[PDB]
Amino acid sequence: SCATGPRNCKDLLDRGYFLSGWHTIYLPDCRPLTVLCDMDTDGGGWTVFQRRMDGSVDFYRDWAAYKQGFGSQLGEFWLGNDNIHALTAQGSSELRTDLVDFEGNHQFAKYKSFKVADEAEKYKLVLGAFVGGSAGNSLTGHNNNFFSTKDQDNDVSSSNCAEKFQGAWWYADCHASNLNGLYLMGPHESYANGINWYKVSEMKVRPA
Ligand SMILES: [Ca+2]
Repeated sequence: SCATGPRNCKDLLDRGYFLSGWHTIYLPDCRPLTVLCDMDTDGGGWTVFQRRMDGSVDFYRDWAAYKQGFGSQLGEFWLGNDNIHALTAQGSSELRTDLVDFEGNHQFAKYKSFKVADEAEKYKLVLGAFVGGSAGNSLTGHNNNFFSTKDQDNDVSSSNCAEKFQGAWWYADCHASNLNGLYLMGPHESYANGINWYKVSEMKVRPA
């Protein structure tokens, strides 16, 4: 039960769960949640809240969908903004992004602290300093921005960033598209495949 169950993937690693995969954790209000643990990357104990790999799941979804979460444990998913808030509520948390391009090259980015506020604060992003990574720093000008979806424009642009990129994100100005954008499905031989920060994305969190 909640009293003796784990709170996140770090707890699970401590209890001797050394393989990546889906496990039950208990949120701070004791709601059980099935989450994806990354037990291999950068010491392990990461809870994965976004994963894309093939563009099979539609990410151009409304506020309610992003709030609750959507997709498949067997594939691509967004864990849900209520859930991401719950995971980053207690204590301090670190963010990691892992990316794979179409030629098999692995890249990454790491951030000191990562919090998303509750729905009353439009799931505002509270992001710490870029700690480093080969993928580069793309979430630099995103700190303090509200979350935006197609039906809820909370950006600081005259346009609807979510519509214009076709995905939901903590948009400010929208000069480029993000990890939740269109997953291009063009000829296998061309550049017009994947997403921008390109074949694979994973966003994940761990106690700092
Ligand atoms: Ca706008």
